[PDB]
Amino acid sequence: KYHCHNNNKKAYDARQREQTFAKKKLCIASLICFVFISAEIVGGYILAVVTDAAHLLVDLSSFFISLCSLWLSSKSSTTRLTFGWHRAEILGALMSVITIWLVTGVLVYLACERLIRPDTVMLITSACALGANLVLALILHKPQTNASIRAAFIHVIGDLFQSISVLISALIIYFKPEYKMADPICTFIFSIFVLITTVTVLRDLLTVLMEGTPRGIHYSDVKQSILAVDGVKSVHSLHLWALTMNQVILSAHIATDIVGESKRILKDVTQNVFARFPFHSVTIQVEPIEDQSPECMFCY
Amino acid sequence: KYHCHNNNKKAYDARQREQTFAKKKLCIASLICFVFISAEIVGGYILAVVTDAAHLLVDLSSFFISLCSLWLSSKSSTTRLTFGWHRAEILGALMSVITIWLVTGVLVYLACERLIRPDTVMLITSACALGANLVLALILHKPQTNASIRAAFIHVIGDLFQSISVLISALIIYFKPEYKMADPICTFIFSIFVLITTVTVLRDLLTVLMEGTPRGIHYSDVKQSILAVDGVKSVHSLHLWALTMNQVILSAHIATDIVGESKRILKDVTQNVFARFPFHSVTIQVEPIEDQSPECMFCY
Ligand SMILES: [Zn+2]
Ligand SMILES: [Zn+2]
Ligand SMILES: [Zn+2]
Ligand SMILES: [Zn+2]
Repeated sequence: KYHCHNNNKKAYDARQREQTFAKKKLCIASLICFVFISAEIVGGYILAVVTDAAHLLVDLSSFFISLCSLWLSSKSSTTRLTFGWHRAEILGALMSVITIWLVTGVLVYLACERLIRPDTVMLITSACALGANLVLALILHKPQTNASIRAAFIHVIGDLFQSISVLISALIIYFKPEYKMADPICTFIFSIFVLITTVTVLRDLLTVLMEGTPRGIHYSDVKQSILAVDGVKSVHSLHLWALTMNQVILSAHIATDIVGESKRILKDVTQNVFARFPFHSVTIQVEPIEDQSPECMFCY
Repeated sequence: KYHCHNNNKKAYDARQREQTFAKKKLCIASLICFVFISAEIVGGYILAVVTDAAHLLVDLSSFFISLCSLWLSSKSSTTRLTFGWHRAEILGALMSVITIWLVTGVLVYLACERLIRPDTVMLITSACALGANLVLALILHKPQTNASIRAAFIHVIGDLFQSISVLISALIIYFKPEYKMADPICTFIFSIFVLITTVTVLRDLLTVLMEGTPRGIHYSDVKQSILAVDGVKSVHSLHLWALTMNQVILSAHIATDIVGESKRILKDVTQNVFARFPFHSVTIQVEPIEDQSPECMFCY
């Protein structure tokens, strides 16, 4: 009694732990961020206007989309969306990365306008921003890393460079009142670095959305595993795609010389395929060797 | 010699015509839009009209992403991205819809600021904007509509309402100099309508990106078609998802009572499945009746 669902539990329990573990850190980070929100209010009474609220507001806002997607991803499979809502944490994480591009562009425009209209508080604001951001970096931070932690961490550590830039600009100005042109150019030399560290995340997250082969698995390795069976002769129209970052699905065709005894081949191939990676699901068809064609364009 | 690729040509030639036909209209629209761009330059020599023509700038830009995606979608399938770049026109169209939300939000901010700082050229600018936009509506505008024409059309016809709002505001002010508060509120009553007509596009385009069942096909109808075969007994873990708007893929399990004679079942089921809809591809496994289990967390 070899049911085809026997090996699917390996990728079921591993996923369950990841979403519970991920929900633990964001809730801790959200509360820690909320504590530092009240610090600005306390300082407002005792100067009063500080721009740290804008940076901290989007950070807390970016920590509610990910919790919402993780809360939403637990829904049951339906007639529509047959695979389930398990891809909702890719779209949820993509919106977080988009915020970094939009936020940076706004600050570039404000820094650019300093040229046409040139003009202790700077030091204290930079210290608070560089303190809160650095703390959350450590709090946030074999199977590949979660698609949501890999986005929230980039958001927190991406904006740490902006706090570095203002500290350098304020320190130079406070010691040298002249050469005020360094402040507008200080942001430009550091605004690019935020746009560079978010490139390896966009590429690793965009190929999933167009059902490309995910990192950690190889097309050539999987093809060799199937061919180890004696019965199989050739594989065509192989298909690998990742439903999420650490869940993969397989689909293929298999050609065998013997028209009969096809029941035995399915048990051996499915067992051999699962002995290399925990697959979310696998669907393997069997075609007799007579039905193969030499020069089909779809076959290649 | 019933090759499994025989019926895949039905959904191959139909797709080929759609991308060639779609590339014909955008090129015509881009040139027509370019002609009206030169009208702004001609009027510049002979008055606060560049701002009116700023709307036409993003429209031409929005018509280059779609042509780029259609140019890019023709690339060959590779080891990575096994299915191909055929989903690049969903991501390309999604970015066009996002532009509508960002552009509208900017115009709301400028219209909102009129309250704090109240303050023939309006008529001529509105006439030109309402003329060019209306012409492109007709130029742009059974298988479902293309995912790129359904986005470019919404962009052109979405911003026609903004040109309507300025015409109403200018006409009322020109006749009644007083009651200047109608101009700031004129945009608000018409900025919402742009955000409403773009909702049925976002939903119909987002469920494709999370591999949901596309419009035009039904889960219950497909399940009944398979069961018409005498051999098949039960189907579990059915899976439908749309690679693009008018291309669908099928994957299922089939349980049969007779352990032998499985070669005949595959030919009948595949022929019967293709006689309801032109599928991009189909992969059907066969499982013996013994391997079925009374209950599972995956079968249901
Ligand atoms: Zn099964
Ligand atoms: Zn073929
Ligand atoms: Zn085949
Ligand atoms: Zn089962």
